[PDB]
Order: sequence, then structure tokens, then C-alpha cells
Amino acid sequence: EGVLRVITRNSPATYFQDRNGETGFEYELAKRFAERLGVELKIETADNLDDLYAQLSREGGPALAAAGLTPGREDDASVRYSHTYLDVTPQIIYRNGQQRPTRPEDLVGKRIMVLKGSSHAEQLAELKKQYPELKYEESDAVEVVDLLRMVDVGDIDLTLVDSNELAMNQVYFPNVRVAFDFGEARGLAWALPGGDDDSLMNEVNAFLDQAKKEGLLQRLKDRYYGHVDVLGYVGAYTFAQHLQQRLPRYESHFKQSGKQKDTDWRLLAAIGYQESLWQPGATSKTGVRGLMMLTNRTAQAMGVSNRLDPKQSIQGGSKYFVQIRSELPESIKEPDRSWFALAAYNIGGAHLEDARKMAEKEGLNPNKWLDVKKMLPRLAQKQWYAKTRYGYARGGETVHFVQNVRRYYDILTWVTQP
Ligand SMILES: C[C@H](NC(=O)[C@@H](C)O)C(=O)N[C@H](CCC(=O)NC(CCCC[NH3+])C(=O)N[C@H](C)C(N)=O)C(=O)O
Repeated sequence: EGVLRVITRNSPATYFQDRNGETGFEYELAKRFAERLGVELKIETADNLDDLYAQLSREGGPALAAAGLTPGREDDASVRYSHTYLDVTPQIIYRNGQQRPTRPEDLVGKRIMVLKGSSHAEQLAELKKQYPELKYEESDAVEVVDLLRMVDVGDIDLTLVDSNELAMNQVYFPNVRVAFDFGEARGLAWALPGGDDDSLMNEVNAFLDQAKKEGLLQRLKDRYYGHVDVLGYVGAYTFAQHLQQRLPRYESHFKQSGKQKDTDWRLLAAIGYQESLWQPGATSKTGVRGLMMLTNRTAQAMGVSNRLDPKQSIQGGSKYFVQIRSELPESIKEPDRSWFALAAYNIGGAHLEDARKMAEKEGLNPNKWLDVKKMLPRLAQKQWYAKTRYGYARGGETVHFVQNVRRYYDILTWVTQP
């Protein structure tokens, strides 16, 4: 009897696969709960919001939905909502360099898009009784990340989303901006079907209450909010510079790992630079640490017993990069093979293989970096990642990682001639 089925959205704010496996706010909260129940967690992902509620309410479907949901009516007993675990405020979003709307009326005449079946579509439905001139579009083939992208690039003028979605994604869409809060703050909650037995619901709320206080929720809220992921290019002045101040402390370790693994030490050093700017005490709330930013797991798998030791960190991250490169399909030849190895280092081999399958179906060459790097940002677009085996990944940040490591590599190559 020991298997909790939880239905969710495949999206960065809820549940997704990265290079280490499953992750996401909802995914963890649901995992720390199935642990507290002594059962196996089975994640199931819905096609869109209507379908989530449909699967929740058909027999015999999933136990609960954990998916950043805004509770509906309390006197509707068909669906029942847990206590709230996170507070958000819906926000109108516009693009920088356009007329910032200041109040609900200003939405008339703009192109507006929201997820179909959402809290946020209902808010506009309501607003449209008060202003029949309002027009807006609804879609099941987008996620909140698509909407922000569409605003960012100017394919639509405005959207409406929860503020936590904005905290999560803002950094990856430089052109987007809050126009105004549009509704009162409210708390998200898990959704269970109604309703005759309260066994589960009572356990859910005991958990969500214990997780606040005990800090668990604020723990999570901070790991994921505002977080950067892949560092920006620092420019020639700063690299300058760290070449002078930092590299000489570590060059010998890069050179020795280079010999040991029969590979260009300058590319190892470039990775290290993108990962930590050559700082052996660097860390993230995401659980990587050291000069090459290894996870505990990857560190153990590579013989690394102290992640804060530069020589060990450099030895293990390099081993990891080189093994990833060796495991790629034989049809990928150098120099592309190294660029694919960097892409997998960041996004994981599974997402990378989906991008290669996608490229093929597009009539492109799946052994060429210039082709597959065109596919990678589509893994952030629902229309595309829903047709893939591993779903969403922030593929545009993978591309940025590879480009940045190649820029540092090219400079290092230049100052190390002839
Ligand atoms: C906590 C977690 N996300 C986070 O980033 C963490 C860091 O805070 C989360 O649960 N997020 C969801 C994200 C996406 C979302 O906006 N989902 C919708 C659908 C999007 C509609 C926008 N056009 C919703 O709010 N509510 C559903 C529709 C509902 N009321 O049933 C949420 O805030 O909701």
C-alpha cells in the first residue's frame, strides 16, 4: 500500500529534472512529506491545469496535487485545499520600453496571454465584466516561463502571474517588469479531491504546519527565489587580473590533471573559472562547493574527500568533465565533442540527448554543436519540451555556460602562446 502519487506541473517553480535527477520546490516538499509517511513518492505530471484537476477527481487518481495552486471556493467540497505554505501576489507584467500600465483599465487594447484553466484567467474573466473591451488569450501549450519569455522578446505586451514565478525567473528575462500587484496576497496550497475520509488531509496539514516553524518552508523559499544558476561573463578587465591574482595558486593542479587525463589544461581552468572564479571556498544554496563546484555525490563518486581542497576539487571536476566527454556517442567528433561535453556537464546528458533527437527531427545535424545549441533553448518552451522524454530544462543557460567557458578558454589559449 506504500506509494504516494502526487500530480504536478513540469515547470521550474514546481517539478523538473536537472543533471542530478528530480528537483523543484514542490518536488522536495512532496518528498520530505512522503518520507514523513514512510512511502515511495511517485510524481505524475499533468498536461495543463484543466487536466491536473481532471486527473485529481477521477477515480482512482492521485492522492494530491502540489503545483503552486491558489485555493478555490471553500463551499465547493469537490476539491479541498490544505493549509497554505507560501504567500504570493498576482502581478501584471509588461516589457521595458513600453507604456507601463498603471491600473486594470490600461490592459484594454494590449495583447495579453495567460495559462488556460488558471486562477489568473479567472481574474481577467472577472475584470472583463467590468470592462468588456478587455481581450486576452488562453493557452494549454504554455507554462509561466513561456509567458515571461513572450513578454521579454515582445511577442505579447502583458501577462499575469504569481510573484514567486517572477522571483524565480526574473533574472533570466531582463526586459520584464512589474506593472502593478493585481489582487490581494494569498497563500498557495495543495489540492486533494473531496472528501469523505480525512486521513490524508489531516496528515498533510500536520506536516505543513510542522514545516513552518522549523524553517523548512523558508529554507526552500530561499534556495529557489532569485537564484542566478550560471554566472555572467566577467569581462576582460576582471579576468585580466584574476589571471594575475588567482590562477598562479592553481595552475600547477590544472596542469597535473591535464597530464593525468590527457587533455588541455586550459579548458579545465576555464571551467574552474566559470564555476568559481577560481575560489576554492565558493558555495551555493544549491549544494555545490569548491573550485569546480561539485555536489557531495559527484565529489564522492570522483574520489574527492574534501571539496574545499583546491587540488582535489580540480582533480575531481576534471575527471567528471573528461568522463562525460568520453561517454558521448562516438559520432560526435572533436572539437564539437568537447563542447557537447560542456553542455552535458551543465544540463546533464539526458536533456542533451533530447536536444540531439530534436535537432535530427528538425533536419539538422545532431553531431554538430552549432546545430544542437539552437535546440537547447527550446527545452524551456512547453510546446517543445512536452514532446521530449525529460521535459523542461533551462537550455538557454546551458548555451550561456558553454559560450562563457569557450571565451575564457580562448583568452587562456592566447596568453599561453606560442
Ligand atoms: C513555490 C513554487 N515556486 C517557487 O518559485 C518558489 C521558489 O517559491 C510554486 O509553488 N509556484 C507556482 C508557480 C506557477 C503558477 O503561476 N501556477 C498557476 C497557473 C499560472 C497562471 C498564470 N497565467 C497558479 O497560480 N494557480 C493555479 C491556476 C490555480 N489557482 O489552480 C505558483 O506560484 O503558482
